[PDB]
Amino acid sequence: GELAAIKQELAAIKKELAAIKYELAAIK
Amino acid sequence: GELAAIKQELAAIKKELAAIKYELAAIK
Amino acid sequence: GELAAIKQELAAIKKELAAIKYELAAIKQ
Repeated sequence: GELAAIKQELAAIKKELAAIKYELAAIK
Repeated sequence: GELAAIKQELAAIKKELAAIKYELAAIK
Repeated sequence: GELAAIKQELAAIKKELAAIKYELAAIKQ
């Protein structure tokens, strides 16, 4: 599961970047 | 080695995502 | 290969985080 874990962590990071970019957008 | 290093890269990124989400939240 | 793909995904993420930190900095001013 070492490679599996890494791919799931990378997947998760895209949802966190999305969350953040929407909050930045709102401020502008 | 090169494979191992990916876990430290991920660690770094998760810490900075946390920081950023908290900083944005705090502002709003 | 698997390493190649992952290095590009990490690059991509650091570029987006960089952009965000600069944009956040600008806002706090």
